[PDB]
Amino acid sequence: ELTPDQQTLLHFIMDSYNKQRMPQEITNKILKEEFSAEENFLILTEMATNHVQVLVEFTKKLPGFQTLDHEDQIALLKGSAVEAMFLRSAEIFNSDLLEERIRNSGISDEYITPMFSFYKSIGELKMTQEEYALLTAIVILSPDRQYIKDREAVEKLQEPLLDVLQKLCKIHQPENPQHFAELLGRLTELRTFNHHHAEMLMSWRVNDHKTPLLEEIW
Amino acid sequence: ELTPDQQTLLHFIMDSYNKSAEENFLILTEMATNHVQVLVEFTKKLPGFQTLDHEDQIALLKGSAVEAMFLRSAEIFNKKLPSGHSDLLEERIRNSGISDEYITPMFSFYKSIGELKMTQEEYALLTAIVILSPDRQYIKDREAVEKLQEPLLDVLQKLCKIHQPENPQHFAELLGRLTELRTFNHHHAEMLMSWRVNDHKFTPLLEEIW
Ligand SMILES: CN(C)c1cc(Cl)c(C(=O)N(Cc2ccccc2)c2ccc(O)c(C(C)(C)C)c2)c(Cl)c1
Ligand SMILES: CN(C)c1cc(Cl)c(C(=O)N(Cc2ccccc2)c2ccc(O)c(C(C)(C)C)c2)c(Cl)c1
Repeated sequence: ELTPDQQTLLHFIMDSYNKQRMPQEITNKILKEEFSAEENFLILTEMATNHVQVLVEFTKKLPGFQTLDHEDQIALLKGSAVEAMFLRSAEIFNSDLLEERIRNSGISDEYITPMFSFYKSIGELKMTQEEYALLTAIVILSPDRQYIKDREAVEKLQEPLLDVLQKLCKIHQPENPQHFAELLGRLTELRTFNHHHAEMLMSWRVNDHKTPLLEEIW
Repeated sequence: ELTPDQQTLLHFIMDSYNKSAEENFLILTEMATNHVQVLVEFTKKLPGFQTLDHEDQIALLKGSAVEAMFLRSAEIFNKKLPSGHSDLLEERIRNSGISDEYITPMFSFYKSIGELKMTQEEYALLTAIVILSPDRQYIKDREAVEKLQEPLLDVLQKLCKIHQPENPQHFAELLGRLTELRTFNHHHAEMLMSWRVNDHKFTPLLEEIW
């Protein structure tokens, strides 16, 4: 069912979605480091710091994103970043040590409980990598973010991706005509989450340089 | 009373020296992040430091960093910034999730060294003297380090006689504060020393440089 052009759109979304790569140093810390509230927080925030970078990269490569007005590009990424990070974080769980660090990191259950139920609801959907990648592009190119001067130009970028995802939900899950709707339902659900804690964190950058002090590069 | 050569040393050292709970924790670790960088640049400028063998340079800075950081935190804390009378930094510390285990001795040390009415020159010389401690683990040439440390102790002991001649205890009190820092538990600070925290809140996310 995909067209050649639909195949190519999908191809370039997958290459840029892959190429995401979490340094082994970060993933090794999860098992090996001390478990204490401060170390746990610094490890989760270092991972999230890697995710923001990957997210911003992925956004800049999205098909047509660079064609948009520069002030609207800023506003689109500002509006979408929290929900896109939430979606990313789910992929990381779907790790038993990672959860125990999250549950003793000083972060309030106010924010941990909704996220963990969200992860379960995502695992139930049996999402392919192709489906994560498309849904991430879709949440990012949302034409209704605040502060967008030209909503129709963002609609033009989003709509081809919505078409491709819908065709993929038909092919891969013919017995479930409600698969596509249920994917979009997860994005609807993220918009209802409390974004305030994530917005407070979104500008912070945490990196472990545990290289001799004397040889460190600033 | 300082010799011309001692004045040359002092002015050089001074020129080199003059270069929610989660949210409070990030702010404090960002400040400390800046302090490590300053401390490392100051160390590289110490007279003679670059002439030491490379492994002894690494050993000195590694073995002395915690103490030098604690001394820098005392200098900042007692300045009560930005006003000279603000309790903001103390309030952030008390609500940052850091345990009383680590806060209590730091506060006790800030009060103790605060009563000595430290000058910047005293801080700069005491930092240099901490870093050039010849007795650290893993130093091969202890005698060369001791030779670098000695003229700084000499300048500092003179500065104490010049500026506090009625308080002959003053140099001894400075050395006793260094023994306190050496004896404090370093485990928490060693855990934090390699972490680097910065708030990139001045650009939109799209324009941030990675
Ligand atoms: C840029 N920084 C330092 C951020 C830190 C966090 Cl915790 C978050 C954040 O709120 N979360 C959501 C979350 C998930 C699980 C429990 C509490 C909060 C976030 C976003 C991406 C992530 O990879 C993670 C981790 C915990 C899975 C690393 C967390 C974000 Cl958005 C940014
Ligand atoms: C490189 N990083 C992120 C460090 C963080 C801290 Cl809290 C510390 C640290 O242990 N202290 C000591 C301390 C002071 C007050 C309460 C608890 C612990 C440290 C070192 C330099 C500092 O500037 C600070 C602050 C609290 C004054 C920012 C703290 C160190 Cl050494 C390094």
